[PDB]
Amino acid sequence: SFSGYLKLTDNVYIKNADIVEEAKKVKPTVVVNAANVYLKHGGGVAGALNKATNNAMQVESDDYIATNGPLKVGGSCVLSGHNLAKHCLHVVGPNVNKGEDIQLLKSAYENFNQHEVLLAPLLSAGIFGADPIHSLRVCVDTVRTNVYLAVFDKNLYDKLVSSFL
Ligand SMILES: O=C(Nc1cnc2[nH]ncc2c1)c1ccncc1Cl
Repeated sequence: SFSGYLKLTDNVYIKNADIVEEAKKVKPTVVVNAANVYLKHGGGVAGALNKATNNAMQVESDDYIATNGPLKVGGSCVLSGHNLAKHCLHVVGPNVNKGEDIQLLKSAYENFNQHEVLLAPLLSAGIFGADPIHSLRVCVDTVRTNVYLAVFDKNLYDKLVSSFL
């Protein structure tokens, strides 16, 4: 169902797209959220995905945290995808702006290997403060399942493709 993606490797694909609009169109089995440990979906990709669910993602997430406690940096949980996907895989990449360890980015991408196909953003990019070129390199070298990356910013998309090794 994914269309218009540039193939980077055997299993990694990329497109300049808004992941909310992509999720509404494709209705994938799994959409990845760029989550934090508290599942507080305030801004970035998480704020956008939650807004698109009319805050239902945040209501479900607050119940999950009340029962289970916070996730680990590098960890994940599977929740509903609401109106966007069958499931949302909430993945916590390190937040460099909070001083978190960038070596946890590979552990974060390992969560994707539990799902055959995913629609995802680049982990730890955007407001999480990591270099998106590094994030794409770790993604290609860690994920073995089929990943469709949506990059919101056109200028960043072009730089990611042009500099891809
Ligand atoms: O907020 C939106 N997009 C958005 C914003 N900021 C982002 N950062 N990273 C991804 C992303 C996406 C939006 C646009 C159109 N329809 C629904 C929504 Cl919820």
